[PDB]
Amino acid sequence: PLESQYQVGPLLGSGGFGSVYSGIRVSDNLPVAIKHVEKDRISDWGELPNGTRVPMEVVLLKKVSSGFSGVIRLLDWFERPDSFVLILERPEPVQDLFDFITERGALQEELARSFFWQVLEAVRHCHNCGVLHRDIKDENILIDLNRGELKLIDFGSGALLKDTVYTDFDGTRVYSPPEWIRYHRYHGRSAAVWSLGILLYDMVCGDIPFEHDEEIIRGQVFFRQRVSSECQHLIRWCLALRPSDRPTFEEIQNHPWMQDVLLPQETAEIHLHS
Ligand SMILES: Cn1c(=O)c(O)c(O)c2ccccc21
Repeated sequence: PLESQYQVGPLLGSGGFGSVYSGIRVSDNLPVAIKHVEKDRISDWGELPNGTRVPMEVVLLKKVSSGFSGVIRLLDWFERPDSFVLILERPEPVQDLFDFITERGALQEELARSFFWQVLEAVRHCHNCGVLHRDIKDENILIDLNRGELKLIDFGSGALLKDTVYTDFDGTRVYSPPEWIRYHRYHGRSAAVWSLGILLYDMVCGDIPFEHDEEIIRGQVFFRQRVSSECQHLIRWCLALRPSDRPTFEEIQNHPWMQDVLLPQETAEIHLHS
């Protein structure tokens, strides 16, 4: 155990999520991501069924880890004197949705539909497992470019799902809902749907709709790209000012714009050139 089990490669990125490196499990040459998180920079702590003091990120990841490939799986984790090291799966080749949109711009609706549908399935899986991500955005979505499969990452701002009000938040502000901005209160599912509305707009317009607090509170959506009326309708519904006016996940997935989704492999062959 320690660092005999893994060969460390290049740094893939760093930020509020820690420092993540490309790695390879020496036992079976499996591709992995090695994420280092400093103890001093961890705000939310939790406890495992076992009964050990670990970052909430570890608790949440264990709760959502299974055969379903829509969420990044935690393979192992280690504790060091001043940090925790998380071993995560790593698709190859891969590119996060932020970099993909930077390079290609606004996505064709068929592509956005496949991606958005897959994000919805991943978020539903998290909720079904009692986990709320709280930071859904393009930077936290990985694209497996050969299989056309999307994967949700970075649960470091997440929490256990509950039906009572949340009065804390440390996700991305520009994806946070008007009720958080004005009252510092939100409920899990409706806040998630709001961030999904921001994400959908982002996919079809190539940029997020709001930058300032005042724009979030006003909730007026202007489309800068040609976007179908059905897509605009869904976006505006997800971005309803009153949380109760937002659609449930079932309503989103039964929306006319969401019908006849491509399968991930069809998506890669047509749009990622597999
Ligand atoms: C699992 N994972 C992360 O948690 C992360 O924050 C990354 O930046 C990342 C990048 C590439 C591949 C996997 C990755």
